[PDB]
Amino acid sequence: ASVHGTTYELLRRQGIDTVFGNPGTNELPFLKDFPEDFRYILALQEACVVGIADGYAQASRKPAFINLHSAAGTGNAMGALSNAWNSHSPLIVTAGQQTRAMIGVEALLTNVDAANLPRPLVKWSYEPASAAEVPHAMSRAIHMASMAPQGPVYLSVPYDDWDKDADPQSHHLFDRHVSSSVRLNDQDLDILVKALNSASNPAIVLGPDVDAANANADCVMLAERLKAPVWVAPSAPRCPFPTRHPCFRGLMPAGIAAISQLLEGHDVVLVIGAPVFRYHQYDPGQYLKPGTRLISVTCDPLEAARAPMGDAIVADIGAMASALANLVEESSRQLPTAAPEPAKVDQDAGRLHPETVFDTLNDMAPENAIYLNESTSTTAQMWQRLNMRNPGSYYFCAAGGLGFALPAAIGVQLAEPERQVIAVIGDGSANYSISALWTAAQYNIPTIFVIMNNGTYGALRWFAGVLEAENVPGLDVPGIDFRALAKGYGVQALKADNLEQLKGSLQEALSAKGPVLIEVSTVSP
Amino acid sequence: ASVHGTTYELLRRQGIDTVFGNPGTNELPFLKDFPEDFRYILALQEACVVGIADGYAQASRKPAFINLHSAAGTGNAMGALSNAWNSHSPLIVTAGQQTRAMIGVEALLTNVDAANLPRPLVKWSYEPASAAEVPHAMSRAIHMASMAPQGPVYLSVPYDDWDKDADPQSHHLFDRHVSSSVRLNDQDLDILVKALNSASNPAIVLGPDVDAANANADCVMLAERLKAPVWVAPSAPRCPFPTRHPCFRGLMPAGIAAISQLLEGHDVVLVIGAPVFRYHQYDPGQYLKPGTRLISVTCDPLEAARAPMGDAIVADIGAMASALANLVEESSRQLPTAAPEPAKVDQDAGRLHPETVFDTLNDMAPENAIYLNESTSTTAQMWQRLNMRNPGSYYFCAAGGLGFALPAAIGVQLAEPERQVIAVIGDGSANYSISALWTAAQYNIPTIFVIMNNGTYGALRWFAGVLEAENVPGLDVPGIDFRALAKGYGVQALKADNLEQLKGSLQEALSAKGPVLIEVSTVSP
Amino acid sequence: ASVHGTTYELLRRQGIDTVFGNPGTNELPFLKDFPEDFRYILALQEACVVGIADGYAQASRKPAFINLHSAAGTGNAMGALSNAWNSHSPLIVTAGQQTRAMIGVEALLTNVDAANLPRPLVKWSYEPASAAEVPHAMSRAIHMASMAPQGPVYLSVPYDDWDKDADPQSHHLFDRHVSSSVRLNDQDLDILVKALNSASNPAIVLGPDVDAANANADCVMLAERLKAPVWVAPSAPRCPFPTRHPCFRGLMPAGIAAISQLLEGHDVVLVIGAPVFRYHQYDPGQYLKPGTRLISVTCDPLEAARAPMGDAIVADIGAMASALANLVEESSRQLPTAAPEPAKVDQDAGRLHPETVFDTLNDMAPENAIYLNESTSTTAQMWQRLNMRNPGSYYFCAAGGLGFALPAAIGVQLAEPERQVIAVIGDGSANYSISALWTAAQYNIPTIFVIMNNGTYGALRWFAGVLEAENVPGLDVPGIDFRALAKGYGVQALKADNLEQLKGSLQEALSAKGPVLIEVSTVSP
Ligand SMILES: Cc1ncc(C[n+]2csc(CCOP(=O)(O)OP(=O)(O)O)c2C)c(N)n1
Ligand SMILES: Cc1ncc(C[n+]2csc(CCOP(=O)(O)OP(=O)(O)O)c2C)c(N)n1
Ligand SMILES: Cc1ncc(C[n+]2csc(CCOP(=O)(O)OP(=O)(O)O)c2C)c(N)n1
Ligand SMILES: [Ca+2]
Ligand SMILES: [Ca+2]
Ligand SMILES: [Ca+2]
Ligand SMILES: [Ca+2]
Ligand SMILES: [Ca+2]
Ligand SMILES: [Ca+2]
Ligand SMILES: [Cl-]
Ligand SMILES: [Cl-]
Ligand SMILES: [Cl-]
Ligand SMILES: [Mg+2]
Ligand SMILES: [Mg+2]
Repeated sequence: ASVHGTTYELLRRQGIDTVFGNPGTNELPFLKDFPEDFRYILALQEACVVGIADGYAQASRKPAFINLHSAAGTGNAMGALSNAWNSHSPLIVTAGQQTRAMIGVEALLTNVDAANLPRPLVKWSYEPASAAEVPHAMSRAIHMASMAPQGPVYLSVPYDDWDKDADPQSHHLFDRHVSSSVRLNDQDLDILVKALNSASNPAIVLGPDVDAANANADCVMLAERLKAPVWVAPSAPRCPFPTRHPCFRGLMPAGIAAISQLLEGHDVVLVIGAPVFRYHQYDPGQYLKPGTRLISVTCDPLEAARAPMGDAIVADIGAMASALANLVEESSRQLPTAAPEPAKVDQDAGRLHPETVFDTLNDMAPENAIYLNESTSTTAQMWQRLNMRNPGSYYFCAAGGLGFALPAAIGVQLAEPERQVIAVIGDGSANYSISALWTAAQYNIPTIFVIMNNGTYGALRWFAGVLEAENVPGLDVPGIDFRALAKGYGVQALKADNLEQLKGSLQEALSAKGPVLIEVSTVSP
Repeated sequence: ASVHGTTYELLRRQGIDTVFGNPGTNELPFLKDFPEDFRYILALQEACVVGIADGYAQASRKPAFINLHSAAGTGNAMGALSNAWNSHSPLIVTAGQQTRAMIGVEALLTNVDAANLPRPLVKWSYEPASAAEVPHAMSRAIHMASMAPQGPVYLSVPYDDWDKDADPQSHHLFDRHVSSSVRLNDQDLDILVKALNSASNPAIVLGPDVDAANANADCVMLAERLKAPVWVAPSAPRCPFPTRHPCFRGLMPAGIAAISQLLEGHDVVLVIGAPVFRYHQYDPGQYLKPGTRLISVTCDPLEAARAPMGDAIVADIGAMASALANLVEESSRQLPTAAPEPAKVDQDAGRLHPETVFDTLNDMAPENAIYLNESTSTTAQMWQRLNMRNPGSYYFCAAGGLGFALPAAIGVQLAEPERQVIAVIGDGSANYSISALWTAAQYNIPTIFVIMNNGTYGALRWFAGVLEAENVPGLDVPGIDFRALAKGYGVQALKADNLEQLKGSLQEALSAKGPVLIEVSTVSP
Repeated sequence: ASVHGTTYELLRRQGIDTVFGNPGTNELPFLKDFPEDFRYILALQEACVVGIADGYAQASRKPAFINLHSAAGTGNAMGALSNAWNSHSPLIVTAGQQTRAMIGVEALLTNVDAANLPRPLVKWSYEPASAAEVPHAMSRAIHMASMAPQGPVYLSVPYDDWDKDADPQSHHLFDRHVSSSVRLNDQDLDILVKALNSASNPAIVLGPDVDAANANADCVMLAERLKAPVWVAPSAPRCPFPTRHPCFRGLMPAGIAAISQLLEGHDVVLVIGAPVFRYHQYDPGQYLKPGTRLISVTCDPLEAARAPMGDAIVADIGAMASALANLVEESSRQLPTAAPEPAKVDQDAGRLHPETVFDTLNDMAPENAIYLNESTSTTAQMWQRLNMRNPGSYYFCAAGGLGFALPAAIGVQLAEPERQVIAVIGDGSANYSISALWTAAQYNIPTIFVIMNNGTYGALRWFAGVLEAENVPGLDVPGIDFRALAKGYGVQALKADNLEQLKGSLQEALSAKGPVLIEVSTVSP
């Protein structure tokens, strides 16, 4: 067998059937004779390729396979990899290298010092020392991406390797099964359970790895048993809990002092599937107030090591959430009372308040909608105004890197064909990966894109206020016609200048058979 | 509090009380006002410092703390770090950096691009961005070294940081407890147990992480229950099983074909705490023969990813060995029969056969002796001839890097003051870290060093035979007087030119109150 | 032709005829059939191998070729590479890698992520992607080490590559000639010359790259023409000027304030072949005083970029020194007056003052002696007391990394068989690379080693005073018998407890036919 044949067999035997890519010369010998049971999803720039693959992996809860062109293609994707690292996305990033005989001279298309290029944003990065090693190296890539803590990996392959003879012993790779589905030993788990049972006022904080693990329902059971309020850890990349459940308390402010104040009076704070903590603004103070102790369950040693406070347990989130939910006592305390509905913001017949947009989405969208957020100044109101009952209902660029939501929404929609995806994206953010729209059109992936157009980088105006910064250039983005951009890439386009038009546009978008972009005129901050 | 005071408090609160070091200017502000509850162990070169710390960590089963001088000191230790990486040794390597104000100009003693220096031989490598961050960075170093899979880490600290004010919020670091003591979830563990119970001819292969976990006794119980032969995985850095137990089958040959042949007819091979596999010689063939399947339990994702065959489970070795030993059925198969005693090699009144040396050590040493091996051509015979009943009884440079055993034997002896340490070291290997002898003398650490003097790099002569290599230079090391070297560093020295003298020298060494070096004249290969 | 044959032909055609090494399994296929026109110089540990090669390269003013064993051997040499980086030593460091078929599994002896291991201490680091690329990669290594600014490079080669067929087109590599012998363009050189001619009180500062370029005599002519005082830049790795020439003003103090004070009143300061500046102690103040401007000529862009003051010209030191010496006007100012002889320090009949040792060396050594310095507390007095008339007469560890002088003195002596090498090494420093002594004995390289034995790390005691550091551990090194260590490695040993014995020992050492170690009892600091 050839390295080509053996590698595709390994991929299919490990559950991979889709290649997200933008092709190039070094990759042609990999992509030729493309297997009929695989699909290839083309995107027009590599940030888009990786964003789409990332949304697909996160929603599908399995690895996604990517093929990029050498150094330039890999480089175009590195902002996307920054998000993927923070979301623990299992991405297998492959890139083609020059033919081995031309690497030394650094011919055009040579990826120099290739394994170092995507560092430090990958778990593992490698170029094999021979063609026959390629299937083994691919096996390593698959498992490194897939083992807890999941994350992106990188494999560079010289283009002449694919036609070479494979090692017959590579067949042992095909059906390898690697598990990291582990939980704390019985003795120490009993100690933890006792501590939870004995807490007088426990609180629970959940991060993105809960949703990645589909541990949401177990966390609901855990919170109900403990009669404990539940927050989402700050800078949330996913939604780990039903947002109208009586225990839900919303998104934590991303500040040191704000969080310790919030947790004051809680004797035991159990954090599951989150870093401790992904702060954002500089809000100095106490990490925790006296009387509060913290226990973190995380899938990631790097998270456990860097937490500035608390104990930690490094284990699988799914396994730990299930064990805890089933072992803790039913507390006789009263179940927390549900948060009140948010207020309706006054809205005239002109430009839309973001609050109005979210209220209307919540009114009109199906109960199993999936939202993405890259509308950076409106995140708090989005979290308060969307009822998200189900797992996998929310995605936000995990490293804050813009250019995620537009392509990721296409990948999520591909992963979840029966759940309507609605990406709410600011006018500034929409540009970073604008060309991703084309992929939705070409493959008829019916994502809805809601562009919040206020003409400015609103979040930067806000932070400029906080940091007390005057005379900052480059904050405004006037003169972009998003309907024309959508037309450019073949996506149906609508425009909503007021509430009447917003409702009409959403009605038409929800009924449409393909992707739709709605440009919404929102109020200037 | 100062960064100095806070950092030493963090260290003591995390169980660290010993600094292995070779000092320099950048480190003086760290070492000044050295706490009276700490000890400092000086060695004369950094390979020695790290080797001693490594032996101490491996034997004590806890992290060891190291302080080296900038880039040059760190660099002198990098061969030692290669071994530490392969043995999963929890080493906290700190090095001093120039004062922050002189880093930019690259004053003498500036460690340039410091975090990159020890890569790729460390789990984590870092230089903090401010003085107040130092205690937090130290906390990260402690936990990164200590979490499974354990390994060396590196922290560089500008010398002016120590006197600066610490963050009062650093107190939250002091008592953090981080656990990776995890095992496979119940459902999947039950599946594994069933597979073991159902095997018709199981075999067990154990690696160094079994001994690191003190999982030895549980593995004995597991092997007895399953009535299974037990091998030690190739290139063994530690001994994970009693070598005269009836199930014991010895050290596996470090070859692909040799191992698959050995395992032929075994339907399920359970590997615990080893890479799959640390082959050495190139011995191409089948990874496994038809009819054999392999299941690996490893603490290290990198091991699970790169195994060319078998299933894998990434979990704590102690927790997994205990669970398996206690859950499996008692097989009604007959317990394996003990291996026969090795033959006595004919020995005249002249130079010693290595076999004679090992037989005599086995005859005379206490039953709780601890051996180290850096006699590279005699490893197979050492493994056959020493009865090692207890855990922690054997160490061999895990990456094959010479210069380990001499200093490590001093660290092991420091860790285990009641167990006589006997390091068996070739004349070639003895030189790499010869200056370590001084530390044994100065602190009166009563390690016994047995130098196997055959005048040559014997293992290289052997491999030259295998690789069919003629006219190779640099294979002979004549003209070294090891008694004089020992005298040079203050260690009592004896010489054994024949068996009578070997017995006499061992009797005197075993009775001595300090370290002793015995130069043994061994037969040329 | 084989890769082996082609690579050795490339080496000999590029002037390389000596391999400094410590062998291992991965290197056997390189070292087999070792060519009869090459020599192999064995050392017992890799810091020693590289130190010897480094001294040889620096003294010979040509590249030296090194062969080390995989990661562990490379790692043992990394402290040595820290010095080599700072001295711009042209070192070609090769290391053997596992056979390509066993790299993926990480068999014992695999150098993982090999090219990253010696970073950041090398100019170029590489592992070829195929056997046929090896000669080209070696060509790159040769030229990268040899081009200005010279420095160490690293090449890792899988052991199975050597027997493979070479590319016939590799013959084009054999006679390539690469020049960096460049100087500033005529127009701008005329401007510089004018500025020098017009200076009212110029000063000259010279660094190690002057001696590396053998630009010493041209700098003498330049200083005489300009009637300018000449200093050696701080932390000096080499001696660039005759130390009794009337213009010579000695070694600059390694402090910011000290240097600006020294240069006060000098209107133009011309620095040649030095970083600006290799400060050591933290001595904050003005980089230059008002009225002083600085012009640096350096072979190294990294030096030009990081200088905190002055203009810079990046060019070949030999070419620039020659051009300047021949173009500047003869100033009518009076030639500077020679520094007075240093005072004789009172000396009783007991332990030796370092000053006495240097005065006696100066009295007795040949006028073409070559000195090395690793006696860290006595550097200032050494510089004042040794008349060094000739180029290539002084070496000091360029990064301050101890373990340089002992092996480097052997390499220097090998390079300069007619010039008596005398290495003055502290008792502390002597241990780092003590095993290097064996190489001097084996090859009968008649280096003289003068061990300054004061029982302590004296320089650290001094800096502890400056940094105001009390209760520092690990500063004393009692109980080392250097005569026994020398005997251990086959080197004739003498001991000097007083001046009478020092003179007698030096007389015997200077007359000896082999290497000699003299242990000198020096006064405690
Ligand atoms: C790739 C990238 N570039 C720049 C930024 C910085 N950034 C953060 S928020 C923001 C503004 C985004 O504006 P928009 O999408 O219109 O949303 P708004 O803030 O107006 O709600 C920018 C530019 C970033 N996070 N990522
Ligand atoms: C730091 C380092 N340098 C070189 C080697 C290569 N090497 C492997 S075995 C060996 C010979 C050791 O000789 P000795 O200790 O006398 O034992 P013998 O082989 O004679 O039994 C050498 C040099 C190595 N493994 N590590
Ligand atoms: C590899 C390395 N380790 C540690 C140091 C720090 N250091 C600088 S000077 C010094 C003392 C050397 O003592 P010795 O050679 O006896 O000379 P003395 O200072 O007594 O004159 C030390 C340990 C260093 N520069 N390099
Ligand atoms: Ca509503
Ligand atoms: Ca906006
Ligand atoms: Ca016996
Ligand atoms: Ca030997
Ligand atoms: Ca004199
Ligand atoms: Ca000294
Ligand atoms: Cl358990
Ligand atoms: Cl479970
Ligand atoms: Cl010109
Ligand atoms: Mg990079
Ligand atoms: Mg490195």
